[PDB]
Amino acid sequence: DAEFRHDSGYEVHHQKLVFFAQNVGSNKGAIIGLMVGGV
Amino acid sequence: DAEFRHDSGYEVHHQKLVFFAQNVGSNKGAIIGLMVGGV
Amino acid sequence: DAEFRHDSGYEVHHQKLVFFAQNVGSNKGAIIGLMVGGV
Amino acid sequence: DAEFRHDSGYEVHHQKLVFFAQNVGSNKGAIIGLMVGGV
Amino acid sequence: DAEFRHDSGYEVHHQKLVFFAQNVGSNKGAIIGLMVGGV
Repeated sequence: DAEFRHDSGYEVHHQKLVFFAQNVGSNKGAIIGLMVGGV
Repeated sequence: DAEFRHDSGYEVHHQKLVFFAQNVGSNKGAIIGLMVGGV
Repeated sequence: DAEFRHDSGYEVHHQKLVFFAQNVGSNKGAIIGLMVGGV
Repeated sequence: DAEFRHDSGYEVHHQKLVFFAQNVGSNKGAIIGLMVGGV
Repeated sequence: DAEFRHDSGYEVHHQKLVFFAQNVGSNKGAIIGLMVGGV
């Protein structure tokens, strides 16, 4: 399996008035935001 | 399997007034936002 | 498996008025935001 | 498995008015933000 | 497994008005922010 074999693009411009934010370049796994119950 | 074998494009412009945000370039797995019940 | 075999791009521009933020380049695992219940 | 085999890019520009922030280059494991319940 | 085999990039520019911050280059393990309950 091959992915992004050459140049790519991604960006977010002029963000404001945020409460919860999560920025990740690469994530080889799991991402969790707001959790209440126990694991 | 081959994907994005050459140049690509992606972006978000002029974001404002957000509560919950999650930005990821590449995610080889799972993504979770708002969760209440336990895993 | 091969990924991002060449140049790439990612960025966030002009962020303001944030409460909770999490920025990661590479994450080979799990990411947690707001958690209340015990693990 | 091969990832980011060549140049890459990532950045955050002009951040202000933050309460909780977490910046990581590489994270081969887990990341926790706000936790209340015991582990 | 191979990652970041060549040049890379990451930075945060002009940060201000922060309460809790955590900056890490590489983290081969776990990261904790605000914790209340005992481990």
